[PDB]
Amino acid sequence: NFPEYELPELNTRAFHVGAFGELWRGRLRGAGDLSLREPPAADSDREDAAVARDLDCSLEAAAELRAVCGLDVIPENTDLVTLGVRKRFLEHREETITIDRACRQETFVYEMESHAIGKKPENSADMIEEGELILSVNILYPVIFHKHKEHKPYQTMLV
DNA sequence: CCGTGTGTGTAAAGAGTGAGGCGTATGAGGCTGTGTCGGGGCAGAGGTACTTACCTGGCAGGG
Repeated sequence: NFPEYELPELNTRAFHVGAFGELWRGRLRGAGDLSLREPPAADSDREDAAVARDLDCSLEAAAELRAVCGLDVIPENTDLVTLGVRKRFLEHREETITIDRACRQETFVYEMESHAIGKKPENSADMIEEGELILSVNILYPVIFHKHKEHKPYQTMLV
């Protein structure tokens, strides 16, 4: 069913997860990203033909769309708003801490986040199929420290 | 040249107060009634200069 909200940013109405996955899979059949294959002059012609077919334009139109819409390092200058605050934070930290080395608690949550993403199965027979509906549940750690009533710790699992 | 002895980041506890919203409880209002008791008037004992008049002390005689 629909994931329709129940509250503005805290809840939604109870919905069947299977029907939700089915709706997503149906509305993405044959025109969806459900391939799960990593990215790789002859192919340019095929791409132009596909663009022409999908957008109802000529081959020359597809070629010029491809050409014009083409894709278009630390120090900065010529500031903007957010680049301004970034540069200021960086210079402040420069007059600040002498050991730039990344904190051991940021690296922890980072590595836990990217522990095993982008690691394909070595069997390739149990690999999940398309539309497998990952639910990112987070289990609340039990209250085993006083500080765990205040800010409720939790561990996230990709069920 | 590899031991070790001290520093440092930065969010993680550890308290340490403090704050805010919400939900339940309370109240106030006539109403009407009935026992009662402090109460609150209620009056009540009960305790500036000059002049004239009057009083006092004294010494005097009298008997």
